[PDB]
Amino acid sequence: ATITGAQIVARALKQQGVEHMFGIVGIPVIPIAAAAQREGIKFYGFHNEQSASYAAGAVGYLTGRPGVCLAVSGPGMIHGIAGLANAWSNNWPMILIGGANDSYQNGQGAFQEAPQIESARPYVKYAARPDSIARLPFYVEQAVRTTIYGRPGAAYLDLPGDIISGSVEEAEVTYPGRCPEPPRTLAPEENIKAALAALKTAERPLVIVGKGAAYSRAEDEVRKFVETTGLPYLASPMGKGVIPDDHPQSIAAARSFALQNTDLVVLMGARMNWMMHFGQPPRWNEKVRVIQMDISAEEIGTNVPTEVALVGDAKAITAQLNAELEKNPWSYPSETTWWTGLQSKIAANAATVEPMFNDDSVPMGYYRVLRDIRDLIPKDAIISNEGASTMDIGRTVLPNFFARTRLDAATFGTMGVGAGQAIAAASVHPDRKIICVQGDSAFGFGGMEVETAARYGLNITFVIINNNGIGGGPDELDPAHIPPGAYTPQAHYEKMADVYGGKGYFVTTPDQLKPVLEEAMAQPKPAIVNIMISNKSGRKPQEFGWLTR
Amino acid sequence: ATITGAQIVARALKQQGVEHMFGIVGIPVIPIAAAAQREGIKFYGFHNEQSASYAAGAVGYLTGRPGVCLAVSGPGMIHGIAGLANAWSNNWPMILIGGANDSYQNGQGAFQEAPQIESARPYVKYAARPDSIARLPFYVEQAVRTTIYGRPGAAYLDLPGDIISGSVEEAEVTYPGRCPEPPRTLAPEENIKAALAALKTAERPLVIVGKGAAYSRAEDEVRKFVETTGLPYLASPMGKGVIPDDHPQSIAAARSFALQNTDLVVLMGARMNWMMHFGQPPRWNEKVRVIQMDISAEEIGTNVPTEVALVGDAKAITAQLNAELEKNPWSYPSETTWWTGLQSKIAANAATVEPMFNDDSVPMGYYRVLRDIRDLIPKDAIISNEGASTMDIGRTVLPNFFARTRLDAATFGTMGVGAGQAIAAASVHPDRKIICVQGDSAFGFGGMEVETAARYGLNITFVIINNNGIGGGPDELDPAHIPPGAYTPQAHYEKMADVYGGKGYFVTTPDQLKPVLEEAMAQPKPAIVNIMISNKSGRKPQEFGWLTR
Amino acid sequence: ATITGAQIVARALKQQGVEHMFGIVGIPVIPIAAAAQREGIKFYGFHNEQSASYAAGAVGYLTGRPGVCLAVSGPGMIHGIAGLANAWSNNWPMILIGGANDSYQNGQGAFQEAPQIESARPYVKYAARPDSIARLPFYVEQAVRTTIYGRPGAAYLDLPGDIISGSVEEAEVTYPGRCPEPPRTLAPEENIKAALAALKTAERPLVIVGKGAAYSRAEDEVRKFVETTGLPYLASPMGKGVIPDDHPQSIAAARSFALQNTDLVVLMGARMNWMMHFGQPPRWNEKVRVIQMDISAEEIGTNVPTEVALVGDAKAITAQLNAELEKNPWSYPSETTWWTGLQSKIAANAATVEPMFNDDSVPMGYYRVLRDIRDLIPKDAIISNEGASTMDIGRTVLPNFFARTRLDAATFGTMGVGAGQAIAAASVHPDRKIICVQGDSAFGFGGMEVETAARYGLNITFVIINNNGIGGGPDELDPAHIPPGAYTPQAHYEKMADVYGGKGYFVTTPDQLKPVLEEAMAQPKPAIVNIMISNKSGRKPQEFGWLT
Ligand SMILES: Cc1ncc(C[n+]2c(CO)sc(CCOP(=O)(O)OP(=O)(O)O)c2C)c(N)n1
Ligand SMILES: Cc1ncc(C[n+]2c(CO)sc(CCOP(=O)(O)OP(=O)(O)O)c2C)c(N)n1
Ligand SMILES: Cc1ncc(C[n+]2c(CO)sc(CCOP(=O)(O)OP(=O)(O)O)c2C)c(N)n1
Ligand SMILES: Nc1ncnc2c1ncn2[C@@H]1O[C@H](COP(=O)(O)OP(=O)(O)O)[C@@H](O)[C@H]1O
Ligand SMILES: Nc1ncnc2c1ncn2[C@@H]1O[C@H](COP(=O)(O)OP(=O)(O)O)[C@@H](O)[C@H]1O
Ligand SMILES: Nc1ncnc2c1ncn2[C@@H]1O[C@H](COP(=O)(O)OP(=O)(O)O)[C@@H](O)[C@H]1O
Ligand SMILES: [Mg+2]
Ligand SMILES: [Mg+2]
Ligand SMILES: [Mg+2]
Repeated sequence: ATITGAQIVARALKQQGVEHMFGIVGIPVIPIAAAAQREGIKFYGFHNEQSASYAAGAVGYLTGRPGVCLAVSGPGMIHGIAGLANAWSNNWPMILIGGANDSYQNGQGAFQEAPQIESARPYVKYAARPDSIARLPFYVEQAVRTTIYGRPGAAYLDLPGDIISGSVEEAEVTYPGRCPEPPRTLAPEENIKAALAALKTAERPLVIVGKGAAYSRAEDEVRKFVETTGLPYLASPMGKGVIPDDHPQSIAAARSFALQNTDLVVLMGARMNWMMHFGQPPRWNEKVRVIQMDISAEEIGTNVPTEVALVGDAKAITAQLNAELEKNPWSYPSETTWWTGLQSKIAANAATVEPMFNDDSVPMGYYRVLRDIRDLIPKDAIISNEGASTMDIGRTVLPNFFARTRLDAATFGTMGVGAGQAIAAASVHPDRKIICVQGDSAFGFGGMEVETAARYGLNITFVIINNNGIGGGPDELDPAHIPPGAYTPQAHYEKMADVYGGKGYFVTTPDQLKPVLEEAMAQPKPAIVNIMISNKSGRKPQEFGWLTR
Repeated sequence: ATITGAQIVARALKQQGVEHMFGIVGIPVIPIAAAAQREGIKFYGFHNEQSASYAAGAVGYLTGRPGVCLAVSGPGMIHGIAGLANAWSNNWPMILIGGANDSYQNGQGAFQEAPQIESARPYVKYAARPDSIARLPFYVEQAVRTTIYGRPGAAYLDLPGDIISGSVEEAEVTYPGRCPEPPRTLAPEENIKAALAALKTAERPLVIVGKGAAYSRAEDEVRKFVETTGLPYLASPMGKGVIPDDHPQSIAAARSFALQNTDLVVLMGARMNWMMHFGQPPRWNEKVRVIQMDISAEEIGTNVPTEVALVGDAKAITAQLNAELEKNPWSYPSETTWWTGLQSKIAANAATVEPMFNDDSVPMGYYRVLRDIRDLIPKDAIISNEGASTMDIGRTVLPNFFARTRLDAATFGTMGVGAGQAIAAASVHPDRKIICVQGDSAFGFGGMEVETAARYGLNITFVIINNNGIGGGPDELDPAHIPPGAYTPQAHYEKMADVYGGKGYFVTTPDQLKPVLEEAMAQPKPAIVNIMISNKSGRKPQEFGWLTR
Repeated sequence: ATITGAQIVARALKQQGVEHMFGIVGIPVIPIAAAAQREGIKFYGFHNEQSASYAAGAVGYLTGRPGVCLAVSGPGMIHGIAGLANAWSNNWPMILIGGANDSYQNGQGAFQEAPQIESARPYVKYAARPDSIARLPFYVEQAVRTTIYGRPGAAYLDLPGDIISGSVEEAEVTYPGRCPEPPRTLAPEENIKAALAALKTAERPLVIVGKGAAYSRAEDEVRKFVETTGLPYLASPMGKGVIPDDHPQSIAAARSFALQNTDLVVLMGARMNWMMHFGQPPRWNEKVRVIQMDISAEEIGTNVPTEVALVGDAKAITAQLNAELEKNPWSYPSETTWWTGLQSKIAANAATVEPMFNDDSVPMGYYRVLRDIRDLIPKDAIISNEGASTMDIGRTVLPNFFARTRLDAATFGTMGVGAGQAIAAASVHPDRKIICVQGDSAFGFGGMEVETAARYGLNITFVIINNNGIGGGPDELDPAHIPPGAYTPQAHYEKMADVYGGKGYFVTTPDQLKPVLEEAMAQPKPAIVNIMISNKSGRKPQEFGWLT
């Protein structure tokens, strides 16, 4: 009995817990996709590997096991570097499997001969070309384990065509056991006590809940910690829903005030990177104190010093914090000048946006449109939200009630992830509704993948919030002077639903919003709802712009 | 008087002969696109940088000056690596300009902070981050010159946002003169004589005309050489049209016989790489002798030894060959057993395909559909042809009469280039019709760019030859078992023309072909013609498959 | 009041805990070495950056803060990549600071213009070119912290000449506080319990003590763990001395038997890499069970599956194991079939080597020479031991009694480290004797650094065990057919002591060993002892070669 390299790879992947594979077939990886389907891995054929490789990283975030992207040699693999870099930037587990030319044609100018390991290297924890067919399971298990152990990240496997198509006797192949979940590392008890003692000295304490806490599956421990301590908290964009967004201790609507004035912040799986304005003035106080909880020791003390470091797994360390609070109870008072100032700011920002939610002017505004989207999203739906103002106002208006239910442009700020992340969510969660809310520019980066969603019967509804460009475009184009970020005015993207026999809707007036969105979400194929908005509409005013520089 | 980095870069690019810029704006490169338009560079806003970066390389091939791709920091630049690699593989001049985060935020986890120089490195002749605003023109001229001097190739410029947005006094900036065309290097006269003498010893000589001869603009000298010597010749796929494809000395229809039996080949700007089966058995004779004309000395003698090396520019060396033939006339006899065998093979392959051109069976075949496309392509049109069998049979059926009028997947075999290369051709040749003939899979890699063609008023007609997948897909999909390379059956891609107000046509029967194609090509917006074909249709049988392994 | 980039860098390095800098000056880094000395960093000018860069990584191992290598632009930096790679291979904290050409000359073909960041990249956790003079302390702190937090490793700082020589106002510069010691992470309680439960099921358990335990400074807890449990243990080559090598539970003289027959091993900061034969047959049992203690989660389960993963700091995790043994006491019985077999192999291997220690044949053998070296080494000396058989037999014959007192070719198997590691050890431990024991080939990789040791008054004695080549060479060279690994027969390397006015000794017969070594170790300048041995002498025979 013999077996091919392709069949060994597919068996090993399934044994290691891979359940989802996204890519595009061609020389030399056709038999890998075929073998993956026979092993029961779900294979999705995309229209571009760029989108497929973003889907793979999203699987890693959602499941804690790497999604796999399968790409042909040369340009196929290079298209997939996009997803390597997005997983690198977000510390998400993901594997790109790239075919390569037959090894005995190296140097000859073989079909799609390319330095693929060197191209992947900057973005991966692990890059390997297996030396022989019979050792393939060694490399598969090592790749999988390296993506999920330590700080999670990306890996690249380089498979020459002759390793894929060649055969060995089955008896020559040893398969490792399934890589177990990594141990959930703990902080020293002295550091646990030091974190809690420091909290008790703060006049204006703040907890930030980030997507590291979501990735760790720490949501029960984090909610218990925040409720026991009574602390104000802020969710990062993909930390939304770790604690339900309607929780009374959320100060999301006073975010700028909270960061500017806190004297002590607890970072629960969140970085002091650009998203948090580096922890630095003018957005933070120059003397802010930091308790930092991260699996990555090297991240501790980036940009601003850390007073108490909690290095390890967020679920395990937050459980240590909760155990120590049970031993030595403490909570932050419910009546303080901090709470009063936070509540004043929340109420003022609520009053500012309320008229915008209720403005029926045409062309419509973001808040008016997102109001009706919000009121029709099931509470356990997964939201894929991508764009500039479409995503930023979507972040504030569309709540999440469960962890890991918002997928957006994330740390790398990537356009091109929307449909791929929606398809990943549908594959992981076949029983949920997926709502994809994209700006019109965002939609165009991967718009062909609406047919992919349709072909695999995925429960995704596509909503486009269209202002004619990248932050808007004019109503009529001057052919001699097309703005660099404009598109065809009133582009009818919803006609793309006719490609696969779905329903497309073109919305311009507020009386259309509720009936159209309700009907669209009920369709047995993915509907596309193309909603025109004013090119003057934008977010509620802020003292500071989001891009600190 | 002061000037920004963005304005300096745009002025320098225009001074160096850059006329075409393709990309997507965003932080930090918005002011570069604006300044490029003010300087009179044509800027095209794409839906994905992947397609834009392929457009830039095509400009390099068509014009001999680099096309420029403009990309934002991080994922924008990484999307554009695709075009770097395609230009690397084809030795085409091309520049990717990537924004980068502000330099004073390095190390902080800045927005879209990424190792962009290291990501570009494997594919570029030149990668630089300018050290200061006032030296920007030094780097622009050095990048341009490096892409077109020597063996042409790709370059990457890394521009931190503060170099783009900062200003200096105009008096601090020196601008180099426009980089002149590189000198057209000559072979030693002894080698010229040796090449011609070797030709006179051959019993079965063959000339191969490749896209290096096209790039060199050598078409007048090459045609004169082939006609003076009376030699049989074969065009490579993008060498088609250097000599008009209806020339009586073409042996294209006997290609396999010609390569298998020639005893001496003249490579005029063509590599012995995978496209030519490495010059090795079983597709070539083991003792074949090679005269090799290439600008790259390092390419000489790859895979098979070269008997006479002609290193330098193809136009200049072919002129040397023609001058020596005028001094010492010679021609290959018109009546030889070689010619008789070539003509026998041509006639047999003509007889094999003639019934296929005339078969009206539905679902239709490739040859029947391509017959009617061929008969409506203007003789000076530019053809963009991409796919597997759509491109390979398009290569044989659709003739080219002028040099540099076919753009296809080229050396890297890339899917994703079709629409971008058509847009590049339209930008370079505003007075010509561009016909883009894509397989259905090929179409989906960059299908959103039909709106880009429409928005800029480009004279492109999109034809899709649709067999439901990558080499075909079934007529009905089993939801539990979707073939990895299949798409939605009878996908109505022509409805994408409704996005921008163009006309879409759905063709299934042969009586539709001529009226539909005629009307589509006459439209003032880009039409999409979606032509269904049998999933059993394929190319005429061959003794060997194209992928030697 | 203004300050240069060079002065900022030196102040930042000192503040971050850097104490030792090794390198060679020239354009553009001259002012950095001067500023370093003014800050009280110890600077050593070497004869080659290659040796200097190995010294920097050894400081990191010995101290837990990176040593720094200072190199000029272009070839200076490239010579120092050797030390980046050695630190990478051993997970030692180390910084290479390379000068670069002036930034405004990039692209021009500037003096020593080179792609230095890309050259360092494969071996470093961190590589940065500071964007501006005022942010230099940001990069220094970030580089230091990255080398010592998590799995320790190397960093590269790329300093253009105009960042070094340029100035800013002092008020423009902010200095981060000294990087605190890294947090010492712990294993889940259920894993601590599972480790101890597994030990109680084992018929033939074994502890392996590696240089990760030494780097962690876990020696007190490791000794307590091994003594409490009564387990047999094996030290890795640089794990020697974490427990004193004369400890009764060491099974070093039964190494192959122990690895072949153990059914459950506790890896205390040691890898299943080539040095442990990948944990695989034929050197290990196919069904061996593994409890693995390592700070690197990604290392867990390499080559063979791990049954209990103890991810975190070795000192902290061993303290966890000790605390649970206090609650639930257990020890391995002192009379078992396993102990009886281990002791039988120990006694047989002892009987095999005893006549080699007492063999007075000339030319001499390794064991007879190393016997007299051993008996003169002070118990708290640092040993630098490098070569092939010189190092491999030195490993078994020369005991260590304290942690971090043996420095050898380590995980990368590097020749070129011996003098640089001895100089590093002298700098870290000015109160100790440093003894450097090298094969003749190893000596030649960095032999000019004996003058560096003399110039800085370091308490180092250089011993060369000389068999005329790489594993030996002939007594007479056929001048037209020189064997690729041979050197001049009876090459008088000890005459190099005359370069700096030291004492060189040439030894051929056993009566000379003891008086020569005693006198040499007492010299006020570094002495060189060049000891000839037979080119037929070799190590004790083994069933298996070390290179699996
Ligand atoms: C790969 C890549 N390329 C480009 C960008 C730059 N970029 C933005 C943020 O840097 S965001 C946006 C779309 C906004 O346009 P939109 O979706 O229509 O949303 P809206 O504001 O008009 O509502 C674009 C193109 C990017 N981030 N990533
Ligand atoms: C970037 C990238 N990704 C994938 C491939 C693999 N690949 C092919 C050649 O290796 S070709 C083809 C389309 C054929 O399908 P098609 O267009 O519908 O043409 P047709 O034969 O059915 O007529 C595909 C997907 C590739 N080359 N480059
Ligand atoms: C940088 C580098 N270059 C070469 C080697 C290969 N190499 C050895 C590996 O095992 S070891 C040794 C010397 C043995 O010769 P020696 O010192 O005289 O010792 P001895 O056995 O004769 O007693 C040499 C040269 C190396 N490891 N690193
Ligand atoms: N299991 C885990 N426990 C704790 N931290 C984790 C875990 N997995 C990832 N992380 C950390 O979570 C942090 C998430 O930061 P970031 O992506 O910036 O979050 P956000 O964008 O939500 O602020 C990263 O620094 C990462 O190392
Ligand atoms: N100006 C020039 N003169 C001669 N050769 C050139 C010139 N420019 C590029 N080339 C060479 O032309 C060759 C084209 O080969 P290739 O791309 O394989 O052609 P094809 O695909 O048409 O066979 C390359 O090796 C390249 O170095
Ligand atoms: N503080 C620490 N605690 C635990 N493990 C550590 C620590 N520092 C380094 N390590 C680990 O120690 C291991 C040492 O293995 P190695 O260098 O192979 O040792 P040896 O050569 O002694 O077998 C490395 O895998 C490294 O990740
Ligand atoms: Mg928009
Ligand atoms: Mg097709
Ligand atoms: Mg020797």
